[PDB]
Amino acid sequence: SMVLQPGDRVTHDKYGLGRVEEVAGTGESAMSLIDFAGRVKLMHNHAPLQKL
Repeated sequence: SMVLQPGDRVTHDKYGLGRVEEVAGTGESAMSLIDFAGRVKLMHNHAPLQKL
C-alpha cells in the first residue's frame, strides 16, 4: 500500500520526523531505513507512519 522511496519524509508516532534513506521489498512487507533516535530499519506498512 504505502509506497516509500529514498528522500521521502515521514512522521513516526513514536520517533517523530525521519528521512527515508533506503527501501527494500514491495507491498505490505517492504522495509525502510529511516534516519530519525537514529537510523531505524522498519516495515512501514506495519507501523504508525505517515507520508508527508
